[PDB]
Amino acid sequence: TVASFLGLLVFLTPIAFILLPPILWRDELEPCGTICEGLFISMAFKLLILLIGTWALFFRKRRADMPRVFVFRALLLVLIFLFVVSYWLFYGVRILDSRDRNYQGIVQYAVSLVDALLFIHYLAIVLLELRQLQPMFTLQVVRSTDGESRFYSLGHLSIQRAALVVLENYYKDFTIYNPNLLTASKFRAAKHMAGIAAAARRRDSSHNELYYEEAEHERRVKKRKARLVVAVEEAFIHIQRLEVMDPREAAQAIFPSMARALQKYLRITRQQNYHSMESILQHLAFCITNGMTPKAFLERYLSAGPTLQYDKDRWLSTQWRLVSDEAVTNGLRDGIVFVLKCLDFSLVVNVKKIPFIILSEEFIDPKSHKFVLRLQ
Amino acid sequence: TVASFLGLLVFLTPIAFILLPPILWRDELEPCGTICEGLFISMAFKLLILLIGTWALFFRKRRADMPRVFVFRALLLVLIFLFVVSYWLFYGVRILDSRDRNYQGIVQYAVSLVDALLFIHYLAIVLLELRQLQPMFTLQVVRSTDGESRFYSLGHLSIQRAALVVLENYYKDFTIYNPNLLTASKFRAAKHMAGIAAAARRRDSSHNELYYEEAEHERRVKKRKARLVVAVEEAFIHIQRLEVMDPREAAQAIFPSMARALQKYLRITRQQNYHSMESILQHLAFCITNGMTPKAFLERYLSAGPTLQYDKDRWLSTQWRLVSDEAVTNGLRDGIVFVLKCLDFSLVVNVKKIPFIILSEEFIDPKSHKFVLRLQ
Amino acid sequence: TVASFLGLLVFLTPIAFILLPPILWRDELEPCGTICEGLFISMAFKLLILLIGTWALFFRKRRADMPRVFVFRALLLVLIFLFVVSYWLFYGVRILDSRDRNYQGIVQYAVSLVDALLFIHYLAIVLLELRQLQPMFTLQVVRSTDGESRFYSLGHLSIQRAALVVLENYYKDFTIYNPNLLTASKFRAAKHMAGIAAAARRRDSSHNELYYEEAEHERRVKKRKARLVVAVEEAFIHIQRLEVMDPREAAQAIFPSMARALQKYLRITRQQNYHSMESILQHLAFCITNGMTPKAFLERYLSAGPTLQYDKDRWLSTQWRLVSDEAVTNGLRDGIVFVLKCLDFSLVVNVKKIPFIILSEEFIDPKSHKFVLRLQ
Repeated sequence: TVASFLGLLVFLTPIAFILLPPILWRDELEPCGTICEGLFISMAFKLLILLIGTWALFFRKRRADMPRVFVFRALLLVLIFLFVVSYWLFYGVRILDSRDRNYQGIVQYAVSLVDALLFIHYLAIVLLELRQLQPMFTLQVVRSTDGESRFYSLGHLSIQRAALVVLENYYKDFTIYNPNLLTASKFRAAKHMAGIAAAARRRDSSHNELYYEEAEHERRVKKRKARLVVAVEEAFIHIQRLEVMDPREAAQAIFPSMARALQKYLRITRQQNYHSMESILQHLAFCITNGMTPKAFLERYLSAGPTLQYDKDRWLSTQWRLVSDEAVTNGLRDGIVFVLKCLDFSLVVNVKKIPFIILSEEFIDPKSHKFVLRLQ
Repeated sequence: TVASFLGLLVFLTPIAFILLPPILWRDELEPCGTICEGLFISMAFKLLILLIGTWALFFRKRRADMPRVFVFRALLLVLIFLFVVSYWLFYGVRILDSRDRNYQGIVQYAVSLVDALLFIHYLAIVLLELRQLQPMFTLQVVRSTDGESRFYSLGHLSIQRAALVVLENYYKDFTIYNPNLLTASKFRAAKHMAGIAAAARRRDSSHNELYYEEAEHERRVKKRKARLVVAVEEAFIHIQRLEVMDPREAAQAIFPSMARALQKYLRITRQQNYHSMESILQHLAFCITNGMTPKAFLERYLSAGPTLQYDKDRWLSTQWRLVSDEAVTNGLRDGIVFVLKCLDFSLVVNVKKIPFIILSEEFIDPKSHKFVLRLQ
Repeated sequence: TVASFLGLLVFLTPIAFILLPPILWRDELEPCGTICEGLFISMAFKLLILLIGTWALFFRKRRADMPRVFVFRALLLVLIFLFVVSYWLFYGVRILDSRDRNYQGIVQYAVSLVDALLFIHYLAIVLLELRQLQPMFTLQVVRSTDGESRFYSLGHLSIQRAALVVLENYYKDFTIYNPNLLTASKFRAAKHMAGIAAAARRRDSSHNELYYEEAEHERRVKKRKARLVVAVEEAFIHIQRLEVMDPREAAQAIFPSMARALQKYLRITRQQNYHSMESILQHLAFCITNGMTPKAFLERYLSAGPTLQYDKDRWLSTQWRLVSDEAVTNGLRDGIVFVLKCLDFSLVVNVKKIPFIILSEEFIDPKSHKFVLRLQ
């Protein structure tokens, strides 16, 4: 395409530095003999190592769109460009123009090119993968609706790359954003809007409704959970592993005996918008095929679950906004705050530094662990 | 042994390329002088670096037996074999046969060998340790008895290596498989086997036993836990840190005042098969020696605990089976399912891909956070 | 300073090996021509790569004080010292003394120096960052007051570096040490000290106070939590995002309507020593500025929270003591125990080895998942 063509040009540059004196002006070249051929073999093995490493670490599609320019890949592209153009200029001005008759020096120049390309590959993987390993900072990520918070540890990243790592961990650690679990407090606040220090005294002696409503709601959730467990066990017990039928029709056969209890449990825990009937039938046939217990079937539906269990059009990644005060290409430091705003919520992330820890030693004699039975 | 002998041959190959013209046919060699000696010193430092790195990253026992052939170590062994045999053939056909009189070229050939061996070591650690760092995929691992599930993040691994990482995390994250916590549902299902849409209506209006049995069982567990805490505190209070006695006899002295309450708590939570009396005495003497609180002693027994707290003959690793549809040497991709079957359960693992995330920016003026006290 | 001056000397050593024959004794040097100049260009690019990599991975302040000497950095410093002193001795005894007239060999000697310095940098990052990646051991860390325990996975570290990783994870995973949550058991033990097998029988039939005290305390905590949620919602509802006022004065305006309920909740959960009024006002203005819900404000105060949320003078890192039996520079192995003693508690850490896992395969026909509706 584009980058493959430039990679082909960089890969064929040392070979083109080799092949041109045995093509253009053969009648003048001194015989290299056994000096040149071992250099050719070493060049071939180093080009093979470079091709295998380049395929291993750089033949992959990009994974994110970052706001500003990525600094280190730009530095690597400028370095490779100046490097290859400088070698082509030195080959064209001195070697190819004046027709430098010793072929040994041209082969050694090409071997030095292949060596420096190998060290460019090493510097590339150092700048892109090894500087971020040693944990220098910690990050607190708080979602600004339910308050759920996680800590992470990162090295020397930029604000872009740290935000990308936080967004990687969001779909894995945090539960899915449920807007129906939040209206019960907003309706309560708008009910308080219908009607300072002295009023706060009359509030705490005036029969808290919230405790009894939470207790009654937890009792209803546990009762619906118990009836769901009974219905799913007595529904799974109706099929035998061996009329012969595929697992989709077996799921369709055992589903109408568990359907209404599951619908009532999804309504009582406010999860009815995440699970269609086709999703439940696909997961049911999945658990039927793999040979799973009814609790292994129900574990997807009992809890809230993380963001990436669900359908691909329910979680969304193509609209994230990075609110920050400084430039996002700057590295992390102690005491900065940046916000990852989604369409309805936000992840407030603040960074602290891992402190300077001083260790020392004690020399405890191991025979001092002998003691008595006196009343302590 | 075997691999140490081949490593010794690879390490002594450049030195043998050096030493043979100053042994066999000394009377013909031109004087190298100061050109050769700096190359000898650079060769010695590069061999020292190669030996230290080889000891640092490859002198260790293998950790797993994988079903099919490992692809990357086979590629590295084929690469090293073809490399060393090609250099021995080029040394024997051209240099040693024709007796190439310039010793400088032979020393430069050996230095090129040591350089290419260093880049082979670099390519080895790239293929074995650096390609798996960047998280490309996520994995859902569900145990098919109680439904307990974990998410993990992996890079470009094969199905073998991903299964090995899942089995690493199983002994650390998941609680131990307890078959006695599962018979209460199978007996209930077999009781339902003693005797579709209309029958599901009569079930949900017919006095759920499961909720009241769970509530009564939780009350009994909390009462036995309270009496266990009282017994363990009043048992630990009978010894003083200072008849002088070692911690084993102190554990034997304070154990008969906590033994029956611990036995009743292990029976009520169905953990009596995991903890013998000798295990409890060893852990008791451990917590006595290190100076730990009674709750620090009881935390091993209150919860279920992960798989690797227990005895080595209770968790088992020499029988795992990898059920998969495609070849297990293939890399991970989006939407595949593979099963790790143990002797009594299974880990169903399905792989999803981390999505393409698009970040953008907002430019919020920091003086817009000034606002009013009007009724919202 | 000191290390920057030595790094400048190491960086200027190859350039000083280059520049001295074109300064001291110019009248004798043979013309290098086009052989030397490509070596100069390759030398310049390799020095640039070395400088960028050295800045990327070694220009940072040290993060910890370890008890004994660090082995691998000492090995790297001895290696660099012997390397640079050996090249200066070989340059002074042979090249500079005898005035070696071929400048090509001197330039090749300098290029070999730059190559071996690049491999020294590679060996440095291998010994310091890559050997610890592959998980060989697991670690159980138990805090010896409340019993809270975590498992971690580490590679081939020393006891110093493993203790540093455990202390990194302590401020992130473990909740903060609260000494007021521990006196209720010590007062109970001292009450039992006011007054063996037969006495343990009379205890378990004598009205456990602890269960009813825990149930009543949990009821009081839930009631104070409910009134706190009501007070914080009706306090946040009194401001509108738009007299115009900054968020500090908005926090001061809405704080006296939530203050007493928060004070009662911090007293009932024994957290009144961690949160001053200024900390609550700063966090309140933080959540007001970022636009967070009242539950997002309260999540800092509802739970106990990890160690590093709080003030820098509350958690302490400059007094940790490493109690161990063997030398702390030794590597990890299976079955060792070391203790990290803080001023009032201790982390007992014991190390187990990740077991040798044997995988095999099953070949299940995918058409065997067709089955019947017979009564199981």
